[PDB]
Amino acid sequence: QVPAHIGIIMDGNGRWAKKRMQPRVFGHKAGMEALQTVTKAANKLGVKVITVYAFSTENWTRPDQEVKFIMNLPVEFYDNYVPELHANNVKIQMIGETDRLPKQTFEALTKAEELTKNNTGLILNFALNYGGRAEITQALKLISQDVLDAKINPGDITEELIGNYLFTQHLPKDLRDPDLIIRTSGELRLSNFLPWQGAYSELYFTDTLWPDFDEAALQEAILAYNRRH
Amino acid sequence: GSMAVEVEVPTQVPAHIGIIMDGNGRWAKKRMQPRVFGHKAGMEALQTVTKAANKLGVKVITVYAFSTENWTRPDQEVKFIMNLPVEFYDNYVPELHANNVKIQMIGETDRLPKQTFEALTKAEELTKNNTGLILNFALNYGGRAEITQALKLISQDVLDAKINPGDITEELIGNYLFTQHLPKDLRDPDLIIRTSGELRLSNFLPWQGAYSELYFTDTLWPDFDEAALQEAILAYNRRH
Ligand SMILES: Cc1onc(-c2ccccc2Cl)c1C(=O)Nc1ccc(C(C)C)cc1
Ligand SMILES: Cc1onc(-c2ccccc2Cl)c1C(=O)Nc1ccc(C(C)C)cc1
Repeated sequence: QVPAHIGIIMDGNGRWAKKRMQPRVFGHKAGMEALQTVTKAANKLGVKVITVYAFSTENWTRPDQEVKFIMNLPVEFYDNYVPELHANNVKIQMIGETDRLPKQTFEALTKAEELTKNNTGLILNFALNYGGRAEITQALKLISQDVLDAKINPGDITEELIGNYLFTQHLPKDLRDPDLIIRTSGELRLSNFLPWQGAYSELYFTDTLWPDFDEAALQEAILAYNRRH
Repeated sequence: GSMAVEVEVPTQVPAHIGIIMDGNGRWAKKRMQPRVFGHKAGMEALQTVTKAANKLGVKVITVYAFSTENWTRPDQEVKFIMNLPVEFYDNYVPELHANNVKIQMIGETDRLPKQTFEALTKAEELTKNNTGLILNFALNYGGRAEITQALKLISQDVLDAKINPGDITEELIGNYLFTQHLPKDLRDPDLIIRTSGELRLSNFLPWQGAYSELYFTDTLWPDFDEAALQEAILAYNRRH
């Protein structure tokens, strides 16, 4: 009675900070608290995957001081969240052009992956330096190279093959596509998040800002989802 | 205690609108009519919306007329749907042409019945010089299948040394999608409307619609009129 894979666009961190007379960066720290709550609660509820839109390709255009702060969050606050998620049997993974992340950020995410790699509970999947069209492009580029290198023929080119070349290929086969996509902070649009995988997803929009998105809010999103069927 | 006064307010009209025309069958069944009666009523709604959007300054309307999954519906229902542009051509096309509307289609349109394809081709050829709104029918269309065929064509061009794999970019992919014949700055919908209360993605323009505004209404497609389109444009204006 729960969606197996939930995609989340965690909007409203800056707006939340602003409403509280705090610098925008504080909102992103508060967003980590909300994700911790949602990840733990979704794991208890039976959700298999959460893919979060943690950092888009367009987020690099934000002020340098803001990007640096955001990139430092898994580095500085690793001990505050990761051991607890691991104790909760949560598996941490990432998708995106993650090689372009600062050395320390990549190291912090890799350390968290390696720690939780044997965990059998919910997969918390971070979309980092991620863009949907860029993901499809790199898949379509690789398939072309494989075709040119005779590893596959052009008759092998199918929707199923494309799915195996997307960043989501490492998720179990039946769990690659989100059943539900949640978007907070009232924006009614996808912003290049999982365009291929989310082509049939149910969509849930809330005016609730991401740092305020808790267990009760996730239970509402799940309740609405089950009412769609 | 209030007074009715008109105000001059600047509103941005979306250049390209995508529409998933859901609720034809629900509309007909509600009126104790067979589902097929609803699809005929859907033609009336599209005529109203197309003419009104053309006057409003909308450049493109891409409608989800027939998906790849719609072939699974009962044979007599599919046959009736396929016959609509064949039998009712004179009822809509000359009027759209008189309104300077350009008719186009996207999808695996070679798989359409001979008569259907002929009726759509006749409408394309008639309106090909028209400079107003482009009414673009997505027929035998699936988003993932569209992306797949674009790769099938791209890999073959790499193999034939027409392009190298380093030429593979987002811009190139856009030139291989079914929407390639729309002017380059108009290929992507600015707004996607979905009627009949479903809040879901249905494999409609996944690449092109990646940044679109989304508008959902409980209004059934045959009941979607000018006032309803104006509300959707109104909603689009109040976004980020
Ligand atoms: C909540 C939460 O639970 N665990 C993490 C985590 C995951 C991997 C490494 C370190 C941490 Cl703190 C985590 C979290 O919010 N991580 C996070 C925070 C910010 C970013 C930036 C790089 C966009 C990336 C990951
Ligand atoms: C409104 C409207 O205005 N003109 C058409 C039209 C467009 C092309 C050919 C013939 C017609 Cl009647 C039209 C319309 O509803 N066309 C239509 C209706 C149904 C179908 C089926 C095959 C899905 C395909 C096209």
